Amino acid sequence: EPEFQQAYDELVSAVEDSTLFKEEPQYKKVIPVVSIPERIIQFRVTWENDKGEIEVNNGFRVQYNSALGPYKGGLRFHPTVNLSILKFLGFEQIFKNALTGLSMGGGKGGSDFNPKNRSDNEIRRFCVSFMRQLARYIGPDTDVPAGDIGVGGREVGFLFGAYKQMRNIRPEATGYGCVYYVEKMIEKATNGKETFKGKRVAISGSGNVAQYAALKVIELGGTVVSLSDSKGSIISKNGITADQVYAIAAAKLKFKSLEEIVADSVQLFSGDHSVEYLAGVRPWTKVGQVDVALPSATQNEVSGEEAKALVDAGCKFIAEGSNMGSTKEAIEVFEANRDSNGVWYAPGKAANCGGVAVSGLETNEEVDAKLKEIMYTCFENCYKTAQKYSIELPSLLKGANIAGFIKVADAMFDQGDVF
Amino acid sequence: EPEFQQAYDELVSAVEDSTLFKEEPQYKKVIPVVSIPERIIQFRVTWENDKGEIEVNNGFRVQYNSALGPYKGGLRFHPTVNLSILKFLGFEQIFKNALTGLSMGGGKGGSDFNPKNRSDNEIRRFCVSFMRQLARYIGPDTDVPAGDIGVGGREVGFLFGAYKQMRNIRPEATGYGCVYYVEKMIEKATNGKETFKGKRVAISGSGNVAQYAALKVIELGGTVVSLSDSKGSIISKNGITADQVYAIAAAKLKFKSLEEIVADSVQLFSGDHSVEYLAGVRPWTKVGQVDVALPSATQNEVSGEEAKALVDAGCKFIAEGSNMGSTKEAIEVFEANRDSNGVWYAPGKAANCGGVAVSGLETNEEVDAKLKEIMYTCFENCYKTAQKYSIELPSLLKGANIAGFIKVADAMFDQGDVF
Amino acid sequence: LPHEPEFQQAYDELVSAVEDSTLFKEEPQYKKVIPVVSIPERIIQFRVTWENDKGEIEVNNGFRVQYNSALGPYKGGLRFHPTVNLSILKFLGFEQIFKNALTGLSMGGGKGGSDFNPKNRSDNEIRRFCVSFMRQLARYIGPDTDVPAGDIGVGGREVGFLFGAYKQMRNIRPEATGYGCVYYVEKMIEKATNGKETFKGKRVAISGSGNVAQYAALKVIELGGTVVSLSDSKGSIISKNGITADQVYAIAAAKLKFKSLEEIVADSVQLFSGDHSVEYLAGVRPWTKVGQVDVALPSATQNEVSGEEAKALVDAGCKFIAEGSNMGSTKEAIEVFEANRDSNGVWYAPGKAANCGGVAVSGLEMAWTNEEVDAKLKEIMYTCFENCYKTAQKYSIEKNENGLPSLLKGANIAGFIKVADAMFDQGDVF
Amino acid sequence: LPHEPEFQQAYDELVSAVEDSTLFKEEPQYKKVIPVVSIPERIIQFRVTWENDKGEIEVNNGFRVQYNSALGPYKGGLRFHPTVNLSILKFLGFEQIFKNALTGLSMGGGKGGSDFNPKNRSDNEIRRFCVSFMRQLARYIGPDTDVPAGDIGVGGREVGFLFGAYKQMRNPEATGYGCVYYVEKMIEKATNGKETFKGKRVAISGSGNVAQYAALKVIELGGTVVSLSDSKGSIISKNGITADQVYAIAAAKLKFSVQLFSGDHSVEYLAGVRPWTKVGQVDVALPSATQNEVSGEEAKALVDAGCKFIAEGSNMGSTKEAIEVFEANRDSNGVWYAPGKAANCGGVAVSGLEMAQWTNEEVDAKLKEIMYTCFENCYKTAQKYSIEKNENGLPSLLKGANIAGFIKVADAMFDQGDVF
Repeated sequence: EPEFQQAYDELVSAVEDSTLFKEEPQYKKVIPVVSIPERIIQFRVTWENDKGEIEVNNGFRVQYNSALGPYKGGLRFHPTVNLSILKFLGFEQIFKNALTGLSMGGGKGGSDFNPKNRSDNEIRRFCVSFMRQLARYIGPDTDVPAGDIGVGGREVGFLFGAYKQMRNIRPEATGYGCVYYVEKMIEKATNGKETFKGKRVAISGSGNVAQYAALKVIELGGTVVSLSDSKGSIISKNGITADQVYAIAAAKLKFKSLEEIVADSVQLFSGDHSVEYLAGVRPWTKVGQVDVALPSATQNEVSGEEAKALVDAGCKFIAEGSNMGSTKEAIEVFEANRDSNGVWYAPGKAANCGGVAVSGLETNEEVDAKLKEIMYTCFENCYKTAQKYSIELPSLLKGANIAGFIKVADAMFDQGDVF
Repeated sequence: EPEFQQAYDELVSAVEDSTLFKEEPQYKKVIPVVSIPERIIQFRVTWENDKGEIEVNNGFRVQYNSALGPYKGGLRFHPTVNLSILKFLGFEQIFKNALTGLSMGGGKGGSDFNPKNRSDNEIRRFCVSFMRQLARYIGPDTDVPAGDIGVGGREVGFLFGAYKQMRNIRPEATGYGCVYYVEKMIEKATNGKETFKGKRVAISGSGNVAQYAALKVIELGGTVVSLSDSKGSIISKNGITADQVYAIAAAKLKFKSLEEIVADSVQLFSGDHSVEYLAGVRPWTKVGQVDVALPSATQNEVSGEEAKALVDAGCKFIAEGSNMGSTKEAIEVFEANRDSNGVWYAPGKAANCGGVAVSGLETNEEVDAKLKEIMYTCFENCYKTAQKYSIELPSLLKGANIAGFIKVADAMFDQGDVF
Repeated sequence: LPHEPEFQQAYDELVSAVEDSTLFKEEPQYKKVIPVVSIPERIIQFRVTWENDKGEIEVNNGFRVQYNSALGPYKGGLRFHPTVNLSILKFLGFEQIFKNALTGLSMGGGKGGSDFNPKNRSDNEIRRFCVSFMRQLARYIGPDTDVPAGDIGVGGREVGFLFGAYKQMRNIRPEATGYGCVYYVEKMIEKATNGKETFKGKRVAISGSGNVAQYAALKVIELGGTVVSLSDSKGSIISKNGITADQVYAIAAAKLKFKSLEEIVADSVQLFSGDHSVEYLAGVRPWTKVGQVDVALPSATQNEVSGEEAKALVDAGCKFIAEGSNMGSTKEAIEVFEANRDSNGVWYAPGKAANCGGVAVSGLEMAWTNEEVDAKLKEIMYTCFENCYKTAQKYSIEKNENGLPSLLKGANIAGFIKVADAMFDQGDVF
Repeated sequence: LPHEPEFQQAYDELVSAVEDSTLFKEEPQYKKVIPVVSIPERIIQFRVTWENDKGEIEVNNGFRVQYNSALGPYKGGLRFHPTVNLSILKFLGFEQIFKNALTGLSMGGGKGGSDFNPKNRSDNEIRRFCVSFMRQLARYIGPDTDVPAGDIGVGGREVGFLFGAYKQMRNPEATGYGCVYYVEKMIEKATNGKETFKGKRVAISGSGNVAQYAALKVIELGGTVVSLSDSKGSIISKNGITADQVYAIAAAKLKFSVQLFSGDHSVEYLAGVRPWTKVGQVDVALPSATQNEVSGEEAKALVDAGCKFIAEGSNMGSTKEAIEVFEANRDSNGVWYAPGKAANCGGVAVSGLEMAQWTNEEVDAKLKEIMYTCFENCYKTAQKYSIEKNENGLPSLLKGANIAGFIKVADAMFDQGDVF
């Protein structure tokens, strides 16, 4: 289970490389307990396609930790889904929810069911079968699933219908929250002198996180210099416009390559705001001078090589929109140059918690303001916690890890789950 | 999951290399359905040792297939236990129970909890915690666990106490049944002329299966020429006596090496019935002329090399006491020389089903007779089924595999679990 | 099919109202819903055995029709009345689906009760029956599953007994409906006359004398109309100056004792003979016996306006009709009213839109002062009227038919569309 | 009260049979039971939504009538047939109460099913409906609560699908043989042992399970099966129908043969006609097709044809006028009528003994014993409470069976405080 093991190693090494276990050695007891999920449920999901042929998939619910509240997490319908990936995701979710400051436990679930190029009837039949097999283990006071990759309004509606028969404002949250967190990062690191205004921001990925992160970077006066997808990156020098982002969203809903989308809308991507697409390359090295980096595509998408490239490019802020976007080497690079070059790295579990925070809160202005405040409180928590337990700018990695760990561990001790 | 995958490959290739899918192609639908377990439950088991320190283990219940009846299977408390091994064991258990002719589904569970060198209080605390975490998913009409490696009368008593507070004749079965199956094998292959009388029988392992298999070989007039354990084998030429077997049982209850047991009881193992111990070697090559081979230790303990050695040694009957004791190459060797050299191989899922059959039936004479008849019916089933679907002595491997598959698949079709 | 005439009438009304529009042309997927929604999700009959004060065993039937849960938990009353059977409760729950839909509240459709006759029953017998009935029903209700409320035969006392039994086992209303109906007709008049006219100075013919009719008449008075009639199972009463509030309260107090209108005009000679005298016509409905009349509010029972009486009302100058009772107008009456809509400006509104005030206030009960609740009911009925109007216009087959739009088709289609969208989202229809 | 004609016929038959007796005089407490037991303890209607092979949505009604549990858990079949509604299932469950009572087994009364039509449906469609129906019904059944079994439209395949759905969620000759055994004891009593089924002309209607195995048992005992029928026509023979013809008819009716039906064993098919008038002189009549398949005219025709024994294989096979005819000629011409609730209880009795679970011989012997005990019970009970009290004649088996079942159910209901 390499992805989970990488996340576990990041959190553990961030906690041990601190005064936490020296100041309170009781926290030493928590590591082997919390890291083992409270419950995992695999189940066969048998359904019927439109051809009347039998289809079989695996469904999972990883209820990892409930110390802070009921298990909370998404459902992912995607062929890449297995116990290992969902273990990694739920493990991250524990501390992500901890850092949102809400009473939300950690969990994650889903299925290797592939809804792409599937009729609405086939999706409905799978949803019915999956919810019939899963409803035994969820509820509002037990386990709250939400939508994720492959589970949208349609899937949620069908799932809800099955659940009901049996028992007889999200899209921008993550990206906006990430950008608000980096807003507070810049504000703190420069004593209020600098903001996102006039900051070159290199973003990877083209999904929900990256899209709305770029939109908020634009709104705050930054210049979005890059996006990417599974096949290549796109780079601009004037900054990507909001109209280009909306077009990319509409086209990615059709599952179209960035190559094909800049081909199909030449006028929007070729005028004053033209963009260059390089296939098979990550944007980090291909953007020159850049101030902020927001990897918002997948895990391990920033190598140590690319981290050094970003540092040499004048990058002073990096925050993960995606889950565990930076490799171990990239994080080592960023942290090594923290006190010397002022390059500040923030892990995903703190930056991208906006989505799950908004889900926990579930008008547009009220929700946006509460998410803003939640991300600001999360940043202050990471900062002060890193300062309080600093062995030697404070490390936001260690800050976030220790903060989430401490909240979860205090809960677990109070409830006698660790002793 | 290599062990499960090996078992799956054995069953699948045995079924495809037959007229089954040609005579009834509907059975083609079952393979991808049955092989995915109906439900798997992982759960943290938190308990307290005598030192007041917190211990954590993983507990599993693999409810693989319930088409023939409620899930039925053992609980194994041993550090080697994980989802993969229990998947392999429950997958085998499906068809093993199918071949017992009883209405028993397939399942297997347990924990990596190591009860060795553990106080009765620590075992009790773990049992309480494990049953509290597992009772949610078992019952007499849902899932019946029984005892296995690491779960004995004491563990069962503690588990039962926890279950009761919450809801407010086995040892010889497997070996005796295996030997009865080989009795019918010899009787059929020689038109009643030959029995176990005067047959040199090479047995591996020294646990429950091997012990009682050797005792029944003795009782029927055979000569037990070998036993083994994790460190070495022991070989005799006059045949191992019942007293030596009882001594080895008493000593293995103390977790003592065969080396150390033949050291500690020189008089019993050095007189007329002396035995030679060779460390780090399997007995198959070191016994000379041998008629019957009963691997009763672990999976993949007979290589193709050792299979050819057995065939060259005049071995005409091989039957697995252990689960999947023969490697793919060994089975290929045995089956290749079946029609030419008359060497007959029987897979574990048919030979060692005696234990689970007796558990399904749950005086000594009545139980022994019913187990005898169940194994005889199992042999007749394997034989006639192999004959009915022979592409070209009939193959008992293909016989047993196709018989179990057909019973399970007919159940699954009747219940609409496959279509 | 079993003989379910009232349910079938309601079903035919809704179906024909939906088909006679561009709805199935604009979105043909809605074609699938009719045969699905019309079959109740669940019906529970159960024997209710209880004991009278003489120690003798009494037996009744109890029913719960949980019809549709697409918009929310089943919501509806419990009716303890000897006329109650599966057929009537099917009709009522079917109406309840769309009635709740038009309140704009997240309330499913349901209705239940028993043929138990609480008339001439001691409090102890009522308590014993409530205990037995609730012990037999509680397995199938809950705050997140099915919310029963009070209706005919189920009042504060019955609700108290039922709740006590439920609690042991599982371990303002009266004016809402009539006031809401009259508010709906207020918006009808206001819209049909471009704000020039209200209920002020309107002759309004009401049938029935129960809670619905009583408070409808009271609200007609308050707004300046003249209530020219009331009625009951035995006869009608007609006045020329309008029935007074004191007369309505007297009829309410006496109807609590199950007194005929003849009996009550005999018992209170002084109150019913002065300037505000009234003539009692036995065995007759008031529609033909009130002369020229502007508004008609049948608020007694189903099928209480015949086609003859509908034409009589039209000839009497009736320009507004809205059902206080469930399905008060016969199919022939509705045909008459709708035929005179575009020509004579005769506007008919079905019960499922007009009488939803009670269940709307009950839904707000699930979620205050008398004034606040009255305002919220006022708002709900106004939104219900606007919805019927705008929806009828949106799906009018007669293109830009600049006359009056059909409120029948409006209400039916609005409730249907909300329910069907819910059922599609949840996979109850596909 | 709703229009429930079949239920009302069954209720009226039982009530009038009980009142025309000394029962309410000797023990007037039973007067209290009639209005209680006749009201079902519970009825559950539910929508059953499923999907046909074209992917289109189909909707049906499913019912479970748990009528009376005084003697034990609700027991009865599931019927999948378009004619199925609340009224028919009320009628069937009401009959089932006393039918189970007369088996002497601790079995309550219940019946369920759906208007689902399995006729032109693929196994996939039948599976989808069975899954949907069982998902909607399982909440209200159980081994200690309510045990459904097979009936019209519910066979091995449907039962397999239903059981599979239930397992995922909660994690043949009996009737006809029993009917023939009952008529065996009828003849044995009416002729003081001199006559049996040997050499009796026996006219059977229907061609389903009941009629088929009734004809086979008549053959085994030496009788001559002179007719069969179905919803579309009748078949008549004069030499007697052979067992092979019955097996052929069974195989073909499971699928919904000139040589077998043209030799010595030739048969005449009369379309659109019931066999009662078209068999000439006949001794025993076994209506085994559907309810109300013997009109008063056909009953009088049977009596004039010398029929002295009539027993219902189907549920309530005789119309009220036919029963009046049979009972009127009882004391004079020795015409003996036995209602279905006593004769056709063999199926549910064997189902209850399988609930208790045997070889074919053991089950056949216990079914024989149960039917013999049922006949003796009807006889003795009719005699004990006979208002007539004329040993110059035969006692009413109708009143016998009705009063016996009523008494057992009512005593159970009294003991448990369900009546007082």
